[PDB]
Amino acid sequence: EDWKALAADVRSEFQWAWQGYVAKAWGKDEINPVSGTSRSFFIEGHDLGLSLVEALDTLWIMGLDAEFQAGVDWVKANLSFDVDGNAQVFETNIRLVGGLLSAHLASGDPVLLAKARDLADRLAKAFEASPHGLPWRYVNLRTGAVSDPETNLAEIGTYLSEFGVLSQLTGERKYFDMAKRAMRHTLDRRSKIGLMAANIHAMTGAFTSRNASIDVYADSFYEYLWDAWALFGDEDCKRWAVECVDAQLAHQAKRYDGRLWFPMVDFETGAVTGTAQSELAAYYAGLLGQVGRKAQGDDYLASFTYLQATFGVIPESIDVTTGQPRRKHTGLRPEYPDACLNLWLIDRDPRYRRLAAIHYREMKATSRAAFGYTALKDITTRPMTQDDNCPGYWWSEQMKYYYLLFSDTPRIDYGQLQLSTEANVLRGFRKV
Ligand SMILES: O=C1NC[C@H](CO)[C@@H](O)[C@@H]1O
Ligand SMILES: O=C1NC[C@H](CO)[C@@H](O)[C@@H]1O
Ligand SMILES: [Ca+2]
Ligand SMILES: [Ca+2]
Ligand code: NA
Repeated sequence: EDWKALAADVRSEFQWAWQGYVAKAWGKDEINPVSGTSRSFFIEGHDLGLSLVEALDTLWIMGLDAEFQAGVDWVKANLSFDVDGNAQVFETNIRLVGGLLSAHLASGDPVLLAKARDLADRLAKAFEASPHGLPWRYVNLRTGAVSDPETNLAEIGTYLSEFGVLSQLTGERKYFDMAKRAMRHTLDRRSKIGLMAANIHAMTGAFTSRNASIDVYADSFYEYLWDAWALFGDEDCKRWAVECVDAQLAHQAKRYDGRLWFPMVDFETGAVTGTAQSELAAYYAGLLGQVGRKAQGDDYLASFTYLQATFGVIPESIDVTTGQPRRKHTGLRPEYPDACLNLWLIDRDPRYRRLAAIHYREMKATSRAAFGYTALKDITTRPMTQDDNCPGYWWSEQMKYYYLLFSDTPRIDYGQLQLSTEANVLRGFRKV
């Protein structure tokens, strides 16, 4: 395989998709690339240029400089967060705060930092509304009013990378501290077997379920422990990352039909409490490698490789007891090449490139639409039927992962590269 040629194809396809966004959805949150229309993501009828923001670091890394600058210039002229509407704190941080930060780090443009910080200050109100510092799920961007305290580990614990970078750049430790305090809350309440339930109440500070998970509602909490060690040298986070993964390997790792899975378990007793695994769990194969459990990470990756070989597109959810789909639609999901990149950064094994190339080519074969790339309706029909949405994360995640895996671009210091859970580059840009 000529990896450089494949990288050039990824770049060409990304530029083509960008052109569709400009033509049909300029300044809007998401393109619906089958109909050639747009939709809002955070606040209905008050778009915040989501996909444009998500795309920026990807554009820069690919050397799509005119496109990058057009997006940055749109942000500088147009993007405001003084909006009387409710935004989901978690999504707003990982997509918009993180997307502005990566664009700031690539370009050096102070305005992008000013806007990231303005947004983080609006989100901070959600943390301040809890006596525990656990953020409420929604906040009014203008007024600070909060709603829905019945939250989860991912939505209380996927801030430290973006907030910590804000603290580094601004000099104000308050961001780092607020994010770390929320994670410490649940870690301090681990069971005797070292697990946390995934569901937590922001006001009582108590768990609201008994289910420990590595999967949706928890996932990126575990990443951000490791990532805070990597980015900030935080010794507590290093310890916690390893402890949490050790507990998961002891109590959640189970084999079904010869394949490794991590079903949900009772956080105190370790009894299996669910049989589903989502596609989104594939991130964990990469995290396992990062924390020094690479053999287990490769074993887990292999479970998803099997799903890809069997089903073409990895099912959005599977039953681990049968290895078959629980849902037929998809979200055009990036977690398989996420894992491939993260494991490849350890040893540079070309196997990961081969696996990611399958994934990219399958994306082209299934999700291509008139004006971009779309999520799927039914992976079981041939052809697979399509829905009509390009999720914002596509612009930050899988095209970037493919390009990083194939390009060996001089724009990134691969030894220093750090990616958020939304693939925002938070370290490793090499000035041109
Ligand atoms: O981002 C995704 N959907 C939202 C979940 C948190 O509620 C999160 O865990 C998942 O990765
Ligand atoms: O961590 C998150 N999970 C869900 C999305 C990707 O599927 C994206 O928002 C991010 O990766
Ligand atoms: Ca992620
Ligand atoms: Ca990660
Ligand atoms: Na991005």
